[PDB]
Amino acid sequence: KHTLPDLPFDYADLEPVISHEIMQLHHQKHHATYVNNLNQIEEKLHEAVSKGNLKEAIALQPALKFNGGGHINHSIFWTNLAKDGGEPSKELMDTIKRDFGSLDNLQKRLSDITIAVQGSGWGWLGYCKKDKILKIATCANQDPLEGMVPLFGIDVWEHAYYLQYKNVRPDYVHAIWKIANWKNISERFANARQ
Amino acid sequence: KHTLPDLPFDYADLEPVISHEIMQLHHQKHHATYVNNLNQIEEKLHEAVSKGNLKEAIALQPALKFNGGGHINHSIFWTNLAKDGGEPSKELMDTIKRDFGSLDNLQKRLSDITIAVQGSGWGWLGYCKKDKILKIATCANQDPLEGMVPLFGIDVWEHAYYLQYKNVRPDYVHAIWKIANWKNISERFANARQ
Amino acid sequence: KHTLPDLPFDYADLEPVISHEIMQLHHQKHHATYVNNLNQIEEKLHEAVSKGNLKEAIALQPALKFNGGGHINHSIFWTNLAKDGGEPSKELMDTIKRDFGSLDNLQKRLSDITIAVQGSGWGWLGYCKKDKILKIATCANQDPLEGMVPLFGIDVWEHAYYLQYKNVRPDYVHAIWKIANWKNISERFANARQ
Amino acid sequence: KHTLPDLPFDYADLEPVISHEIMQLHHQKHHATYVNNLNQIEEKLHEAVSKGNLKEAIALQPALKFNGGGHINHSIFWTNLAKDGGEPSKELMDTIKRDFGSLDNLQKRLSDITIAVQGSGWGWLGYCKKDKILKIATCANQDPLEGMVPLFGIDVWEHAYYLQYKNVRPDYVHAIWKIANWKNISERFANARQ
Ligand SMILES: [Mn+2]
Ligand SMILES: [Mn+2]
Ligand SMILES: [Mn+2]
Ligand SMILES: [Mn+2]
Repeated sequence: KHTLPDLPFDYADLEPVISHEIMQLHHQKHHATYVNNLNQIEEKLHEAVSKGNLKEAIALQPALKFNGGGHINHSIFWTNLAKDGGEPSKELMDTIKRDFGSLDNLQKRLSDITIAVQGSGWGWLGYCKKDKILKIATCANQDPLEGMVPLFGIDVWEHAYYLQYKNVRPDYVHAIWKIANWKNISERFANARQ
Repeated sequence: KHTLPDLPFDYADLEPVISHEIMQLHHQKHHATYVNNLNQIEEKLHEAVSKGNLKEAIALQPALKFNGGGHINHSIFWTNLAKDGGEPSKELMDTIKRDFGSLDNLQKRLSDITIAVQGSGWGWLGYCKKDKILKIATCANQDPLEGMVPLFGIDVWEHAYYLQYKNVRPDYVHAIWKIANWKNISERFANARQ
Repeated sequence: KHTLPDLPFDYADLEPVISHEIMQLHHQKHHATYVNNLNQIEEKLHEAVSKGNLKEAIALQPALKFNGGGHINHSIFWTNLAKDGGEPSKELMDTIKRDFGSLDNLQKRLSDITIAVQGSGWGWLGYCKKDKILKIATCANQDPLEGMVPLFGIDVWEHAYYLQYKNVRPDYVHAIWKIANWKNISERFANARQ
Repeated sequence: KHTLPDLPFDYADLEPVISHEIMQLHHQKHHATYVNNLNQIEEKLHEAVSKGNLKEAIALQPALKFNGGGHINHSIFWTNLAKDGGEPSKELMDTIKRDFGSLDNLQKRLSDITIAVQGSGWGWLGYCKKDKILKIATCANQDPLEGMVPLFGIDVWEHAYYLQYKNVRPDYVHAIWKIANWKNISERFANARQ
């Protein structure tokens, strides 16, 4: 069955960018809930598809996307954050420069579209293997990033920031770059590019 | 495995309301395609679920809804049409009166929302089991009617009428009532109330 | 220009169901922001429609719905809450009983669909003037309730509850009934029914 | 006020790729209807905005997008078709090579996503001004291409092909390249790069 992954750091390790209380809730409550609900849904969807219970299989779809996406998104997110993440790899910086001009332009552009999400969602830097270029995108709710390989995600559900930042989502999006785990992001870029 | 159901009548049996050229293409090409694609998609979905490949399983959802819905919707539609439909059962008629005032009012209201569908989709009379009332709704593309039991569907994809009616969708929607299979609709209503 | 309405009570008056800090942020920051953005958008949409700038008018639509809906929804919401709201009017209780069986069934049913909103949104009790019945519905993000007259709304964006309830949205939805302004709700029902 | 533009050719001028019966219905009935409904909807929207009736203005958005998009899309489409299109300009061809490898690759990729549209909609070649690259996309129903400049559109509403091609959408999508107006597409590209 799907399981809640341990964080690769302690709950207070991202302070003062993301508080201990947020990390604890986000991991132990929000991500846990997705995982718990997903396992129930997965089991039902396996049942319905095996039996060709079509109307049921279709009805279960929103819940599998939401909870399964929730598990996917948060699992990537935890690996994408670090107290000391490093800097992009030489290859990744080179590609950032090619596709966005500079790391600064990428940060502004991804920060901007992420800030602009209406309601709950995620911003993503990804790598598109067909056109062989970095792209940025947003996703609603827990919809997983599709059509490109995820490299770095920014969660902008209110629960990702509210206890600390309250309504000031832009400050959280801007500050998250301070704890971007460029080691992990650079590894994901290398793997997407093999 | 899913199969294309035989029509319960011959291809020319609904003339002059729906042409035999339409019925043939609609069943032998359009429905058949949904069935053929459904079987493939269901196989791929069962594999993704068996492998625990969550992203892959989520990515197949639109195709399962579209082709699976296509199969559901058209399967119902063929049973909902007849040269000699009869009239609503007494219990269905009394319920049509309780919930819409008259059959006339129901036909007008459902015809109007069906005609108003933007793009491809369907109009439905359904029965809501929680509130024990008849309701009308539309669905986009091949999305199946959910949240109530389907009783009578009107397909307003352009392939359902264009060869005969061209752009004049309203003439098709108004005419289809003449071949509504009230025997089947009444049986579906009875089943929905069990 | 659209303006932020004053609350009909002081910021701490809904304690212990909704905290002073939440009321203050929700009103002075979140609702204010919708209003400020709406006025900018409204002015641009007036410009584009007057000039027949069609592609621009269409592009502005999501922002008008989001901010304009935000203004609509929160304006109703503040009037819907009270330290001592009273009980439903005789007419409204009678209708609740007819359409839902009891006030308890209505509360459970609306609470349930509201709890189930994926991401950000609202739950609503409304009155449908065509079929002359109470209904319940949900809306995504700030989409306004359409097709029926709003009577009572429950905001389930995370900002509506998080500082106090954290992840436990169900407790907030259940507790909000304690501060439902049945005087206001009963007035809205009478007005919808004239 | 919006008006139905004259076609830049006679109704039979695209045979055998698109029939004169199609061209006539498509322009005189389908496009004309979008134009007629657009003018009415725009008038209603201007009234709602003038009156400050926010709910009413928001409620008219789907109709403005659908009819307004309908007008935009078909207006472009007529200019995008010709018996004697010519060939891409040298700058457009060099850019097609830079962004897709070859014209062959572009035609295949756009044809495939266009064929894959579920229900009614459109395939587009566009130019993205931020990243100064060509891109391909699809749009649902009459949603206009947004976020990039439209260069070449393929209508895959069933009314665009059904009378000639019936269910065989792929034959229509593959054939339309033979009447793509590269003079117009090249002019649109040049304008997009200004
Ligand atoms: Mn989260
Ligand atoms: Mn059909
Ligand atoms: Mn709110
Ligand atoms: Mn068209």
